[PDB]
Amino acid sequence: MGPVWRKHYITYRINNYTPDMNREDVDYAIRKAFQVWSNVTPLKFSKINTGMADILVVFARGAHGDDHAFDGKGGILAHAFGPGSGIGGDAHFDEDEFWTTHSGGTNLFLTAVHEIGHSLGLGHSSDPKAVMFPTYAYVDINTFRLSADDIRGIQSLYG
Ligand SMILES: NC(=O)[C@H](CCC(=O)O)NC(=O)[C@H](CCC(=O)O)NC(=O)[C@@H](CC(=O)O)Cc1cc(-c2ccc(-c3cccc(Cl)c3)cc2)no1
Ligand SMILES: [Ca+2]
Ligand SMILES: [Ca+2]
Ligand SMILES: [Ca+2]
Ligand SMILES: [Zn+2]
Ligand SMILES: [Zn+2]
Repeated sequence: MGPVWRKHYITYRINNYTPDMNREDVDYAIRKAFQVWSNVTPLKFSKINTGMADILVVFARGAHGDDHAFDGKGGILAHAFGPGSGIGGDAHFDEDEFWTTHSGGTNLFLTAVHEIGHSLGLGHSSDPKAVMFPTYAYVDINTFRLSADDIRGIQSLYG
């Protein structure tokens, strides 16, 4: 019962890139994270490089211009705004983390799946196997799956 996008075509734009990973791997992690949610909804996501994207993806540090300051390495990993204009939908990742493609540091793909869930209107889950559980855990991204609770939540908002 959060806000929802009132359309099924949603654009995203990567505002800037963490130096922790190469550009190609950031693009891949974000694209695959959107695909997790498009696989179970009517939503489609396209990446744009200019113009007026719905979901801006940002890496930033500490106090970074909104009311949700980051805390250095550890603790908060990222945060995201629910659907809406302007800053609505945007997903912010704490650059004081070490973002990775793998099990070390903080896995960008898994964090992005969680944050995009918020960007689409989801809240938190009580299921410890749900990607929308409040605290991060690494799972083999090659075999990652949304939990049945995640699919229930997002199918209740769209379709
Ligand atoms: N507290 C913790 O365990 C870690 C600490 C990291 C550290 O200090 O080293 N930090 C977090 O989990 C933070 C802060 C939590 C808090 O203090 O309340 N959590 C976040 O940053 C989330 C913020 C938000 O709600 O948007 C972001 C988040 C959650 C996840 C996540 C990823 C995978 C899973 C998961 C779990 C089980 C199975 C599967 Cl498939 C997936 C669950 C959650 N990724 O990013
Ligand atoms: Ca942090
Ligand atoms: Ca936005
Ligand atoms: Ca970093
Ligand atoms: Zn922010
Ligand atoms: Zn969350």
